[PDB]
Amino acid sequence: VEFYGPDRALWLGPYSEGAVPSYLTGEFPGDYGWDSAGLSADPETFAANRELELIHARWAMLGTVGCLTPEALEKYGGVEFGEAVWFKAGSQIFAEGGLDYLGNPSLVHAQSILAICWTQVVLMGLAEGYRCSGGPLGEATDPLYPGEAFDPMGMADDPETFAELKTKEIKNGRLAMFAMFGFFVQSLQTGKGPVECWAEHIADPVANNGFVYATKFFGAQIF
Amino acid sequence: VEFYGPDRALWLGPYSEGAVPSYLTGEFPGDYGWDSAGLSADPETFAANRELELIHARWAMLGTVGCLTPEALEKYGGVEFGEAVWFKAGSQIFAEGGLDYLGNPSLVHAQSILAICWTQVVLMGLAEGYRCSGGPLGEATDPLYPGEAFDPMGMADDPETFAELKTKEIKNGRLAMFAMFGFFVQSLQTGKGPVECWAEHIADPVANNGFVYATKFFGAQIF
Amino acid sequence: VEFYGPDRALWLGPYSEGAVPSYLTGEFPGDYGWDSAGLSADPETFAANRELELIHARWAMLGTVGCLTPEALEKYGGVEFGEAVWFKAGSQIFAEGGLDYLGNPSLVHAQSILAICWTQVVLMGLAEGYRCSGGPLGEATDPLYPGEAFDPMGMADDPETFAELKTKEIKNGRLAMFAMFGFFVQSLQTGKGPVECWAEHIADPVANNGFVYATKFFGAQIF
Ligand code: CHL
Ligand code: CHL
Ligand code: CHL
Ligand SMILES: CC(=C/C=C/C(C)=C/C=C/C=C(C)/C=C/C=C(\C)C=C=C1C(C)(C)C[C@H](O)C[C@@]1(C)O)/C=C/[C@@]12O[C@]1(C)C[C@@H](O)CC2(C)C
Ligand SMILES: CC1=C[C@H](O)CC(C)(C)[C@H]1/C=C/C(C)=C/C=C/C(C)=C/C=C/C=C(C)/C=C/C=C(\CO)C(=O)CC1=C(C)C[C@@H](O)CC1(C)C
Ligand SMILES: CC1=C[C@H](O)CC(C)(C)[C@H]1/C=C/C(C)=C/C=C/C(C)=C/C=C/C=C(C)/C=C/C=C(\CO)C(=O)CC1=C(C)C[C@@H](O)CC1(C)C
Ligand SMILES: CC1=C[C@H](O)CC(C)(C)[C@H]1/C=C/C(C)=C/C=C/C(C)=C/C=C/C=C(C)/C=C/C=C(\CO)C(=O)CC1=C(C)C[C@@H](O)CC1(C)C
Ligand SMILES: CC1=C[C@H](O)CC(C)(C)[C@H]1/C=C/C(C)=C/C=C/C(C)=C/C=C/C=C(C)/C=C/C=C(\CO)C(=O)CC1=C(C)C[C@@H](O)CC1(C)C
Ligand SMILES: CC1=C[C@H](O)CC(C)(C)[C@H]1/C=C/C(C)=C/C=C/C(C)=C/C=C/C=C(C)/C=C/C=C(\CO)C(=O)CC1=C(C)C[C@@H](O)CC1(C)C
Ligand SMILES: CC1=C[C@H](O)CC(C)(C)[C@H]1/C=C/C(C)=C/C=C/C(C)=C/C=C/C=C(C)/C=C/C=C(\CO)C(=O)CC1=C(C)C[C@@H](O)CC1(C)C
Repeated sequence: VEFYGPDRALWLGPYSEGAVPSYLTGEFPGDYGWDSAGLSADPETFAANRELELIHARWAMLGTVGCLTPEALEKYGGVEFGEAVWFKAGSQIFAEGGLDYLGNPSLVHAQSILAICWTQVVLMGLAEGYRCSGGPLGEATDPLYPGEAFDPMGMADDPETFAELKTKEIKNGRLAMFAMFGFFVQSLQTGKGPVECWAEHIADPVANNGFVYATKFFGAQIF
Repeated sequence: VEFYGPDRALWLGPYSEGAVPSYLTGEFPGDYGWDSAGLSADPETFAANRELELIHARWAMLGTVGCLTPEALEKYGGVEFGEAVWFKAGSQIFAEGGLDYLGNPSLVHAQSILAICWTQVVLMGLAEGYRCSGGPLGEATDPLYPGEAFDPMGMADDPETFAELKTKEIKNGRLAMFAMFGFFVQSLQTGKGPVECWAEHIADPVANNGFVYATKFFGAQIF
Repeated sequence: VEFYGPDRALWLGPYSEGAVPSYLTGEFPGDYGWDSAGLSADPETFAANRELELIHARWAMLGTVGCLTPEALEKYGGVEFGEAVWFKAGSQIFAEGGLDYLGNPSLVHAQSILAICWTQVVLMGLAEGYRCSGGPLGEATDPLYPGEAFDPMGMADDPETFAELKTKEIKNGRLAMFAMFGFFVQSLQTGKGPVECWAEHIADPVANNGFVYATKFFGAQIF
């Protein structure tokens, strides 16, 4: 009634009349009528874009927590990681002693980047092949909402709550994608992790805003 | 007869027979039949691309004058700006004494970048909402040519002259967009403003061409 | 039977059922059913994309040989080029003595970058105009397979062998495009030519892999 149908919520709010393409009829989750570039005029291209958006969104929602958790644990929990900041976490594998999980030498204790890379290649290749075509966990009936084995708690057994939860999922996913783009740009510009940036903004908001580093083009002092 | 219809002017000149997509029938302004990438084969995507092109073009036409005027005034008019070149003009707000207009400390005299940014956010948000949906100045009857309040002098009251003026507008806009891409690349490469670059090419054209800085990839001396 | 039709080869192999768009019916060469982004849903956009892919592929097939040949000749043949590595070959024109072909001062012996650039502009403009619309060498009956003057040996006179050779061409071209992207990224990251990189990987594969330079973002040590 508010996120589906003709009377739904739109991206420009009260100024959305005429900013909504005719092919965005509020049928799919997250339909705020924002296709100003006309990249989803074709229904098949629209479906491909929806799948890409939802997959990017779920990956970004995992990534926000994965980038905040080690740095937050180091700053406020006392855990001594090798590199808590997310953009330096990969370089842990080259450090002496390897990549210890939670800073504990008896956990994971990875030492070879090649083994990690190729194990991930194999596992993720199988996983994405199953995503596209089905596998051990079931058949890919829906490209985005397979359910069954991926809804063990049965939170989507009811169609209206299913639609509401799809709206919530796509909205939190778009927020997390926005936050991950923010993480990328903040790492490029400030050179410090998101937790450090947040702790600095709340300390002196006026003097520690984003325009302090505005003279750099994504970290490059060109001028 | 020359910029509309089947006998119009095409992008490859005499070698255009067979390089013109069938959906570019010379109906809309600036139709030189250049869609080699097939990005406007969908009519709705074509309309979205036309709107994007015209808005980008009008912004670039404003930008050409906006980037040339302060630097030209400083170089040949004697006006003492804080930062005349366009790519350093933003940094004036961080300088001591703020951002004075025309170098006069009694004009504008901006001192806070947050105030500028958020005032612009509010004003431009309202302005673009009006562009999409209409507002105080009228109704968005046409996404690109609203007329009425935006044609006060009535220069588009004649359909033939209206089409000719639309062709002139789109051509000057494409030229301005090309020039602004040039401004961006020249700022990245040479590191000096467009007026300085122009004054240098006209001094020693052979020795001060664009290949002097060809060893830098958009300013970065990678190799 | 294996690269055309319904029983052809697919991009995800055994996990391709449901990963193939309905509009990729295995009619055109190189149809592995990989359009996950839905950029070729429109048939006209599909044709434009096929033309772009084949042209990029032929250019990359030329480019791989053109980038490997001078460096390989310098390393294993003894030819003394001014700059054997492909990403520095352009800067030979600025060196003292100009650009000598094969290092011989009696071959080409180019001295002006402007003459090279503008001669190439004229010649390539005429050549691409002919490609689009036909010219001295024939008429552009097909955008990608004109034949006639461009098949002098008559290797495409049999439709079955013609289809097989089209598949071979598109596959070798896609491999060459992949390799040219590899050349770009390796030049950005390592800073040395592809032949040097290959000679280093085969010397100490474990210690001279691609993760040694993983801390740099396309050559920039941002962190
Ligand atoms: C009534 C006014 C209203 C306005 C003006 C907007 C406007 C917007 N909404 Mg929106 N909304 C509004 C009401 C509402 N919205 C929403 C729900 C949503 C959603 C869910 C989303 C939006 C999004 C957007 C944005 C999409 C367009 C865009 O990206 O422009 C921005 C383009 C610009 C050019 C602005 C730049 C201005 C700024 C000063 C730039 C400064 C640049 C740097 C200083 C220098 C540049 C650096 C260079 C060198 C690289 C836009 C800001 C989307 C979004 O947030 O995407 C980002 C989005 O997902 N809205 C609701 C609830 C129903 C509203 C209720 O009233
Ligand atoms: C008869 C020959 C004729 C030819 C060959 C062209 C060709 C062109 N016209 Mg055109 N026109 C011609 C006659 C006419 N035109 C027009 C009206 C127009 C218009 C309005 C427009 C064109 C545009 C174009 C360009 C579009 C394609 C392109 O972008 O290629 C360029 C692609 C290349 C790969 C060329 C690069 C060659 C160069 C040597 C590159 C060197 C690279 C660097 C040195 C190194 C690379 C750096 C790396 C590291 C990043 C192209 C140059 C469009 C344009 O200007 O866009 C740019 C455009 O808007 N034409 C008219 C009037 C009716 C003609 C009349 O006869
Ligand atoms: C059975 C398993 C099987 C799997 C899983 C694949 C999977 C793939 N095939 Mg494929 N194939 C498979 C069987 C077969 N293929 C083919 C014939 C082909 C062809 C002709 C082609 C493919 C291509 C592809 C790739 C296209 C999707 C992609 O780009 O993902 C990759 C996306 C990722 C996100 C993977 C990244 C993982 C990696 C660990 C990333 C590491 C990141 C860095 C370390 C850090 C990031 C840097 C940052 C900072 C920028 C993909 C790897 C295409 C290709 O090669 O494109 C590249 C292609 O042209 N296949 C045949 C013959 C019929 C098969 C037979 O069984
Ligand atoms: C990528 C590439 C492109 C070459 C393009 C050429 C040659 C274009 C010619 C382009 C040629 C062009 C346009 C010719 C045009 C000729 C004309 C119009 C002839 C004619 C006439 C007229 C005048 C009487 C007029 C009448 O009305 C019609 C006609 C027909 O009678 C080359 C790559 C390499 O050369 C390097 C750089 C280095 C090497 O080591 C390796 C290789 C690979 C060889
Ligand atoms: C709508 C619309 C309409 C118009 O008409 C046209 C239009 C404007 C174009 C269009 C709009 C479209 C828009 C806005 C596009 C925006 C896209 C964005 C921002 C996408 C963002 C994606 C971000 C992702 C996936 C992040 C993943 C992170 C990971 C991986 O999971 C890790 O963190 C993994 C990780 C972790 C967890 C710990 C670290 O230490 C190490 C690493 C590996 C980094
Ligand atoms: C209306 C409404 C009603 C509902 O009831 C609820 C609701 C929906 C919530 C609500 C809606 C809310 C709406 C629409 C509000 C819109 C907000 C907007 C547009 C604000 C945007 C602000 C823009 C900013 C600060 C950009 C600053 C750039 C910096 C600083 O860091 C750079 O340095 C730039 C820079 C430079 C110079 C160098 C580059 O290399 C890197 C970068 C970072 C890009
Ligand atoms: C046709 C076609 C067919 C094929 O099939 C596929 C295809 C090839 C893709 C396709 C072709 C498409 C092509 C060629 C694309 C080209 C796009 C280009 C160059 C767009 C350029 C746009 C540039 C703009 C808006 C400039 C704005 C500047 C401003 C803002 O107004 C200021 O200056 C503002 C300003 C001023 C005034 C003072 C300064 O101090 C500070 C700042 C803030 C910078
Ligand atoms: C026919 C006709 C008839 C009508 O009656 C009237 C008409 C329509 C007018 C007329 C039509 C006219 C036509 C078609 C002409 C076409 C003109 C063309 C294609 C000219 C192109 C010239 C290309 C140039 C100079 C590029 C140089 C690159 C540099 C130098 O600066 C870099 O350093 C490269 C570089 C490097 C190496 C590092 C990167 O990081 C940055 C960059 C800058 C990219
Ligand atoms: C399929 C698909 C489905 C999804 O749904 C969406 C999707 C994922 C997007 C989509 C996938 C598409 C993909 C993977 C895109 C990839 C594109 C790539 C890698 C294109 C690469 C092209 C590279 C080229 C032309 C190289 C030419 C080199 C030259 C010039 O000939 C020289 O070397 C010239 C040269 C030589 C020879 C000597 C040197 O000294 C000097 C220079 C001038 C450099
Ligand atoms: C199944 C099958 C059956 C048929 O019968 C035959 C068949 C078809 C052949 C066969 C099919 C084969 C298949 C599917 C295999 C698939 C293989 C894959 C996915 C390989 C992936 C490996 C990924 C790698 C190494 C990435 C490493 C990144 C580096 C290292 O250099 C960076 O430093 C990353 C980096 C960083 C950190 C900074 C950036 O600035 C620059 C870069 C380089 C991006």
